[PDB]
Amino acid sequence: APWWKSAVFYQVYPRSFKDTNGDGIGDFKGLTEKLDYLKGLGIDAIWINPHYASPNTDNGYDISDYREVMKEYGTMEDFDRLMAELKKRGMRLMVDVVINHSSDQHEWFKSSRASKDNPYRDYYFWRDGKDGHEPNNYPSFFGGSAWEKDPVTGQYYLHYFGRQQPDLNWDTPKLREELYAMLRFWLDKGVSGMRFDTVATYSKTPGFPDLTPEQMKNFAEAYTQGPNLHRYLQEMHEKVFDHYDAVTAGQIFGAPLNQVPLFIDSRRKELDMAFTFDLIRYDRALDRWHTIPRTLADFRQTIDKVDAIAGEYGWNTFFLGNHDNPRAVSHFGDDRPQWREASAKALATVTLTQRGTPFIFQGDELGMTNYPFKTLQDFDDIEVKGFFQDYVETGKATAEELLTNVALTSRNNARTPFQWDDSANAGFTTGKPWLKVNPNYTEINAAREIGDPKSVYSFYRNLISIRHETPALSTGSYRDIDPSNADVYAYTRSQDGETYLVVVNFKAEPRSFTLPDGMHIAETLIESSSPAAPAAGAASLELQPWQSGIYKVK
Ligand SMILES: [Ca+2]
Repeated sequence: APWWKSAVFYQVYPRSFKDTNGDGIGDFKGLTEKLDYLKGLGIDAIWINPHYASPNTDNGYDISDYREVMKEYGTMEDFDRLMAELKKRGMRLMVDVVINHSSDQHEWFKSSRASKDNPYRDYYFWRDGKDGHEPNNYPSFFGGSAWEKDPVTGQYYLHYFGRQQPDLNWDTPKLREELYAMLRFWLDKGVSGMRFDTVATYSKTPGFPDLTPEQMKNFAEAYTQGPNLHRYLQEMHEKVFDHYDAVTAGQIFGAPLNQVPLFIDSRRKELDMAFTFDLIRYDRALDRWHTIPRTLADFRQTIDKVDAIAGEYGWNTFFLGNHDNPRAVSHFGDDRPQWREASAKALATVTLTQRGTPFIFQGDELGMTNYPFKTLQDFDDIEVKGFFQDYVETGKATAEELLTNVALTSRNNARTPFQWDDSANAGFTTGKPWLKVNPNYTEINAAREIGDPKSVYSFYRNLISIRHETPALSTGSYRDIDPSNADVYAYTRSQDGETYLVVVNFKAEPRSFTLPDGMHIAETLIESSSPAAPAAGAASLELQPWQSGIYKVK
């Protein structure tokens, strides 16, 4: 097993992690000076969100130069220092790779758009409109049509995401070669990993025919069905990742779960592991903003299916939070004062005992919660603006209805400044933060929790150590004890004759758990919200509200 199967990752959204110069935006020197903190927590590797030159219409995901560092984060020297300081700590760096699209301010697009006949025309998708409208009926994730007309040439360009995020043309060999050289630029600097943003949408459908009514309903899935997708991913592995020791992780958004093995089966020489969307969006509607009621049964059944697509040769990541989703404890736990800490601990136990490489999203180790928006403009984000364009301006929904749902689902919930201490703006900045800090920072902050052995932080820290010292908890088999149970999440992890039992009550009421026949408790490794460990030999557990536990069984 390669190092990454037993690693615990931490995701840093540098823009909201640590500001060191008072401009209100997190930067590299902030991250670097917090490495001791991350090492102390027990982190093996960090994935950072995009760190490249960008106009920031999508906070890093609209890249205007792949070979320069974003001005807000620092200089190339700062990046070099970050890597050096990670390596001194024995820690690895995974960077975000955004090559489905570039900023419209990238010099390639500026050149491409300039005329119909120039050497950069085919680095993007340019097409005549049809019948006085767009080339076809493709919608954008960020509002309106995915085609944007350019008065310079009178043709439309393709953008699945923002209008200022034109899609790169993977059908053009010279463009593919540019991407590979660019990736070598960073890999030559020693980065240890790459995460590929929307890796499944690289291939476009020949001829751009209209989406059928059915496909229009789930266009996200349709955009992942490009017929040259795996050809391209395989070429990239051959031309790039074969020549380095870096680990690769694809964000496979939109793709049906049964296709995931095509990305991660090691024999296929594409990616090493998968970020899948099934679990994190298990309670999201197809419109991507409405919530849908779900139970623990739905939660655990999704995990089981996702675990199954890995098989002997594939590998999954596991995460309950990221920069594109609401806060873990609010989303999956219960963020009310009486249950925030208890449920946050419970989800920690889950995260660090799943099969796959766990990714901890910044702030979740403190039990940070969703933000208490009012209306606009606490919601300033290109995605929400698109929801407004598609659903409110069109009369399909009111602003209150949109805001009611996006209060619960907006990715802005996960982008509020990390809560370091109880000083002004939670010690995140000495100025005014680009996004308001959650007022609960006075209670939920790192300085308070690091000194408290009962804290969510301390629990995550203890779990990370337990996972590090217990091979079965990383690479062991996974078996769900009862996929139909909507109250208590219970499963085993097993390897080399050693079996561990994980038991997590998802209700705020007492519950019981009968171990499967033949199985008894041998040792209790850890528990949360439990006044006392079970007796050695127990065939049953009595669970306090939101109790979690890890036990070795006999
Ligand atoms: Ca700054």
